[PDB]
Order: sequence, then structure tokens, then C-alpha cells
Amino acid sequence: KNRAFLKWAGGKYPLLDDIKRHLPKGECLVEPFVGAGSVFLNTDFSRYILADINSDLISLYNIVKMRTDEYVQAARELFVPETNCAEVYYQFREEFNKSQDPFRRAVLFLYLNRYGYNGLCRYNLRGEFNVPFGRYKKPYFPEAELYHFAEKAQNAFFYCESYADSMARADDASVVYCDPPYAPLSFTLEQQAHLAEIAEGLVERHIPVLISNHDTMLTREWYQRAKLHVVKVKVDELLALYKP
Amino acid sequence: KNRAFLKWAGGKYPLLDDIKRHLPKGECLVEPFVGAGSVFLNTDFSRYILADINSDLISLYNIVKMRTDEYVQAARELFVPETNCAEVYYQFREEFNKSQDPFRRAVLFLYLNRYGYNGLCRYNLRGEFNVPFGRYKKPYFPEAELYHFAEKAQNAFFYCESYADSMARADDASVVYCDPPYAPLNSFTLEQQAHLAEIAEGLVERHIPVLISNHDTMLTREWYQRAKLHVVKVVDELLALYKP
Amino acid sequence: KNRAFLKWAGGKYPLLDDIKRHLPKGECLVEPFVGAGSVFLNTDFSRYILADINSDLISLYNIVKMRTDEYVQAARELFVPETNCAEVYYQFREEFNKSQDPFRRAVLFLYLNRYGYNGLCRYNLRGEFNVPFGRYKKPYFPEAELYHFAEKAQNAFFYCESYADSMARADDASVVYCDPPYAPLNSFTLEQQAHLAEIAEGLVERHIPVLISNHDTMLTREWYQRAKLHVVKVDELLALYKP
Ligand SMILES: Nc1ncnc2c1ncn2[C@@H]1O[C@H](CN(CCc2c[nH]c3ccccc23)CC[C@H](N)C(=O)O)[C@@H](O)[C@H]1O
Ligand SMILES: Nc1ncnc2c1ncn2[C@@H]1O[C@H](CN(CCc2c[nH]c3ccccc23)CC[C@H](N)C(=O)O)[C@@H](O)[C@H]1O
Ligand SMILES: Nc1ncnc2c1ncn2[C@@H]1O[C@H](CN(CCc2c[nH]c3ccccc23)CC[C@H](N)C(=O)O)[C@@H](O)[C@H]1O
Repeated sequence: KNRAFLKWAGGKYPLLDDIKRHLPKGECLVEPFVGAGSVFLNTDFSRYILADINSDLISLYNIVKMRTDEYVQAARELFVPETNCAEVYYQFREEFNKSQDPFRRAVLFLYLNRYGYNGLCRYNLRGEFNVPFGRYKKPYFPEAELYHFAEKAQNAFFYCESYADSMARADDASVVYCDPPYAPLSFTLEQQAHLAEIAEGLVERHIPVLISNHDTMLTREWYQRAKLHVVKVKVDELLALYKP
Repeated sequence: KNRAFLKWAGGKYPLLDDIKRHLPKGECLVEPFVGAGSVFLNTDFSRYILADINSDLISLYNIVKMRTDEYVQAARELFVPETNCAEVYYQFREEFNKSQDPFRRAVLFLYLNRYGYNGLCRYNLRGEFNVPFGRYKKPYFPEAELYHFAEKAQNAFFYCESYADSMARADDASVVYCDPPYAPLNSFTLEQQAHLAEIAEGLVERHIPVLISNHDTMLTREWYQRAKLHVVKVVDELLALYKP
Repeated sequence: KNRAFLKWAGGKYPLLDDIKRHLPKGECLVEPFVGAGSVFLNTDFSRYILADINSDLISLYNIVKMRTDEYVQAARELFVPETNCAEVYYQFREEFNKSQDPFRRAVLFLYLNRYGYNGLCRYNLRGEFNVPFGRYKKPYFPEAELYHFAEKAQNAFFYCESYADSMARADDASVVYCDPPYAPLNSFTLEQQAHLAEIAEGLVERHIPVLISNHDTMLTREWYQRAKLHVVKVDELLALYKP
């Protein structure tokens, strides 16, 4: 059970067990929607292509991979409890939105993930990071998980681009896994259907794919050519396998 | 208690009785929203005017009335093991959507209702039927219900018109039951919901008795303010009686 | 707990204790959203300034303060049992909408609050009172609560005004308590929500304390970010601006 250094108070590491059963095997894993990394951190492919639209995330991750120690040392400073209050939370948020420094930004970013309302990552229309304070007991600085990430990252490349572009990188030796933002009970319905159409194209070329989403009509409509598996846990959750 | 041969799931049979209790006696029963026909099939009127805006439904019903065996024989062929899978379902759905033959359509329509998600009936903006494959196994061919429907049908006419047309056909020996699409907590608007109440008013003014069912709601209470109201538990169902 | 003569979407007074726990003290309490009065009616301030945009609410309250006995006599008539059917509710609703006499309108307003569905107060687009018949067994004529409200109104002013004007009457002796329409999970817009917190900030700077209640959500912690925050059992939030 390997933890992500970033919180997703989605709390979405239970699926992992069913994800791993259903996920085929291969040399490379492409993740067009990497987010916090849990699939990557709990699998053993020999390489990884890891992609996301969020350039803060990708920048952060290149920095953890290539500037490990300087980063880890710099970031821990920010976990002393002088910083566990609103006034300095709001102080850091502003610095972040003002900053032009990739490194300092990555550093503060981890703070806002951890002291932030629900570990949410959101932006306003103006592009400013938008989430408020979370008033959590005492946040844990994820030192161990940082080093794990960085070690495992030596077999990964990270890109900042949209699912369609990362999905074109896949090859006969690849396997794609997709965790798009969830279906209804910003990421449009036409994009959700475009993702399935791209997955259909990749089986025709012998490249396996597996997608996660909620269980709904919409979801079953888009994934109609996949083997479906329903997963229990708070409505159910679907996993759509496209196998050759 | 006789079952409909069309499954519905929502409004699935469960408050008949409460309707029977309040539904006045008469020579003829007018239903402007037959839908699946449950009331019609659990009621002993001398005759029936049964209507609905869904042209595929009314055509299926006419066919079942006039070609009973040719129909049961043909529809049975689709309720074998071979067909209980996504692959064939999307095949049948596309055939339906392309077909111009009423008989074949009406055969496929019943398959579609029993194998599709929740037995919904739904169309996209091009008028294509667009419910996806349903989850359950264990297909049931409704032979008995189909024959009972045909028998009962010799005392009915089926029209494909909208509520105001079919309600105008009611007379002094007639009784109207309305099961409009539900009120909220393409489709059937608020103006029509209030419209249906007026016609109902017109009708009792003429000594024709009308019964309407719906949700118990602020909005529902406002529209049916001139009926005697009855609340029934299972949210809450309202029944509104306009007695002369 | 002293009860309100009006039903407030069948008000439960669930926050009363905590509002009182956190509400600072002063000579005067300013309520920019009085609604039904529960905070007014459960506190011991030397003066109150009480305001709402709803003009039927404010006209009623002034009548109950000024012409008490005449009010209760005229209103009690509408609670006899001959009055508790749909035919009469709709006749009275119609009469209310067509009336131009404020006193008659206030008498009909209480009948509607007590005989109408879930005791809502709502208007359609023509500005007519919109709520249907609630069909209750036996509504309770709130005579005691009426008299209680009038005694207490003797130390109160009522204003028909939006939150920004009521809030600018506060002074260094005042305490301001805000119960705006709830944040999401016609309308009072989100611009207004942020606007209110920003007026709050202006006041705590001039040394006047302010306390705001709303649902606890992402948007409301953003809006009240310079307040001290108390959570309460969705969840409920009180925001306190302390000097
Ligand atoms: N068009 C896109 N192409 C590729 N990635 C995209 C696209 N649009 C949105 N995304 C990304 O997809 C990722 C979504 N992930 C968001 C996870 C997340 C929550 N808090 C976080 C903090 C940091 C990083 C990730 C998360 C997956 C969401 C989850 N699967 C869900 O089902 O709701 C985000 O990082 C988005 O940036
Ligand atoms: N203007 C209209 N005039 C007549 N009928 C109308 C009109 N508008 C809609 N309808 C029909 O009204 C019937 C609706 N009824 C539903 C029937 C139905 C749902 N799924 C089905 C599957 C097969 C057959 C019938 C149904 C009302 C159901 C319930 N009260 C609800 O709101 O869920 C449908 O058959 C529609 O076709
Ligand atoms: N812009 C405004 N300025 C001042 N007051 C306003 C403004 N906008 C709305 N209001 C008033 O704010 C009050 C709202 N309150 C509810 C109204 C109410 C309850 N019982 C009643 C009986 C009669 C009339 C109104 C109420 C409290 C808000 C609560 N948290 C909720 O969302 O349910 C009403 O009196 C409104 O008229």
C-alpha cells in the first residue's frame, strides 16, 4: 500500500485493488490523467508516460524528480506549526499566485495541498489558486512518500498536455489507464465521449486501455464496447476494460 | 393483480388500489398517458380510450391488438440466451433506429424495453432511441401478459395524440385517469402541468369526473387546488379527485 | 426559549444556544435579516435595530408594536374553525394580494403564515403571494407570542431596507448579527454574499463586532476568511469578527 505525497480527500485508493486485477500487462504505462499518482506508485511497469493538463502539477513533479534533496529540505520548513493558521495560509496563497519562480511555487504548492480545504486543487477565472484553509489537526509532512516518488520517477517522463496528446504517445508495448474527472451524478460531456472514441481507436491497434468513472447511463453509453466491471463501495463505480 | 408486459421500474405498479379506491365508476375509461397500461389492465370498464404521445408505443399496442400471434411468435425469438449481451443489444438498437417497418420495430421495441437500462424509454434529439444496455441477467419473456393485453384490448381504441386531444373525447358516460410525467422535486413543461389541471376543471364543470396522480409538492398543490386531495405514503404521492 | 409568532419554514431554533454563546455584548443589537425574530426574542439588549427587505414583514411588525390589542382582536377572528378549508384559504389569499390597506394586509398575512404550506413566504413574478393551502389539522393562534413580541418591540426600531443600509446604522455601542439566506450546497446572489462579509470587515475595523451564520462550505470559508470560525452540528458555521 504506497501513499501519494499529495492528498486527495476524494480518498480514492480503495479502487486500487480492482484497478490492479483488471489492468493488463506491458512494458509501459501511459496515464493521461495522472493526478496524485497512486496507480503509478503501486504498479511495476518498466517505464511510465505520465501526463496532466495542470502545468503546476507537472512542474512540481519534474522538480521532485530532478531536484529531490534541495526540494525536500526547502519544503519541510513550511510544516512547522507557526504556519498552521488562516492568516499565514492566506499569506502563502497570495505569494504563490504572485510568484514567477517555478521552485518556490512547487514548494508552496505542497503546502496548499496539505493545509487546504479537502486537499482540493482549484482555480478562479483569473487563474489564481482558489481553495481556502482546512483547519486540520496537524498536517503530516510526507517526507517518506516524497523520496519514494522521486525514486520511482527515474523510470518516468512527465508531460503537461491534454488526454488526446498523451494518448497518442502509446505504442504496441504500452498500456493506457484513464482516471478522467468524474461523470455527472472544466471537463465537458463531449470530452468524456471523445475519451471513449480514442480508446476504441487504441484497441483496434492492439493497445489495451482501462477507464474509471461513476456507474451511470451516460457512462455505460460511452463505454458500450468495453467489458464492464462494476465495483462496490456512495454509488458504485465502473471499470471499462478494452482488450484485444 | 395483472402485470403489464412492459416493465417501467419507476411508477412500477405499487399504488394501484389507492387509485382504484378513488377512481369513480362509469362506462368508459379515458387514459391520456396510458404508458405501460397498469390501470387499464386492473380495472373492468365496459370500454377504454387509451392514448399517449409516443408513436412507437401506440403502434406497438395496435399491433398487439390485431396481430396477436404473429407478434408473440416473432417476439419470442429475441428472448434466447444468444441475445443477453451488449454486442447484440447495440445491434438491435441500431436496427430499430434504422428500420422503417412498423411490425419489426415493434418487435425490437419490446426487446429494448426488457434488456435496456431500467426499462426506460428515451430518445436523443435526432429522435433515436438512446437507452444503453441494462445490467441484470435473467431475461423474462412476458407471454401471459402479452395475451392478457390483447384480450383486454378488444374493448379499446389507441390514439397517438397529446393529453388535450384525448381528454376532449371523454363524454357523460366517461371517466378520466391522468398519470402525467412527474413534477420536479424535449419534456413535459410546467405550463402543461398547469394546463392539465384546467382541462380537468372544464371536465367536472360538465359532470365528467377526473382523477390525477403526481408527487405531493408545493407546485402540485397549487395546480390541483380545486380537487379533493388525498395523500398516500410509500416521497409522498398525491391523488386529486374532481367529483361532480 | 421564547417562541416566535411566525412559523419560519417551521423554524427549529437549532443554533440558538451557540449564537448566544458567541454573540458579544453591547447596548444595541442590529439585525439586518430579522426574519421571524428568534434572536431578538431570546436576548436581553437594551435596544434593537431590526430590518428586512421584506416589506410585509416590516409593516406587520410595526403594527404589532403600535396597535397591539387592535391587532390581536382582528387577527383572532381569522382563526375560527369556519376558515380552515381550501375555499377560504384561496379567498383570503386573493383578498390579500388585492388589498391596499396595510392593517388589513397584516391580519391576512398571519392567517397565511399559519394556514399555508410549510409556512413559507413566497411571491410569484407579478409580486402576488404564491404559497398554496397547507391543509393542517388545527392551527394554533399564537396570542401569547404576539403579546410577548409587542412588549419586546417597545425597545426596538423596525426598518424595511437592504443589509447595507441597516448595517450602516451600527455604532460603537452596537453588535451586529447576520442571518442571510443560505449559501448554496429573485435570489440573494453570491455577489451579495461576498459583499456582506466585506461590510463586516469594515465594521470590525471601526470596533463594532459582527457575527454571521451560514452553512459550512468551501465558498463560505472563503468569504469569512478573516473571521474566527466555529463549526456546529449538513454542518453549520458561525463566523465571528472580534475586535
Ligand atoms: N483535458 C485534460 N487532459 C488531461 N488531464 C486533464 C484534462 N482535464 C482535466 N484534467 C486533469 O485530470 C486530473 C483529475 N484528477 C484530479 C484529482 C485531484 C484531486 N485533488 C488533486 C490535487 C492535485 C492533483 C490531483 C488532484 C482526477 C480526478 C478524479 N479522477 C475524479 O474522478 O474526480 C486533474 O489533475 C486535472 O488537471
Ligand atoms: N403531452 C403528452 N401527452 C400524452 N402523453 C405524454 C405527453 N407527454 C408525455 N407523455 C407520455 O406520458 C407517459 C409518461 N408516464 C411514464 C411511462 C413510462 C416510463 N418508462 C416507460 C417505458 C415504457 C412505457 C412507458 C414508460 C408517466 C410516468 C410517471 N408519472 C413519471 O413521471 O415517471 C409517457 O409514456 C409519455 O410518453
Ligand atoms: N437583501 C436583503 N436585505 C435584508 N433582508 C433580506 C435581504 N434578502 C432577503 N432578506 C430576508 O432574509 C430573511 C431570510 N430568513 C428566512 C425568512 C423567514 C423565515 N420565517 C419567515 C416568516 C415570514 C417571513 C420571512 C421568514 C433566514 C435565512 C435562512 N438562513 C434560510 O436561508 O432559510 C427573510 O426575511 C428575507 O426576506
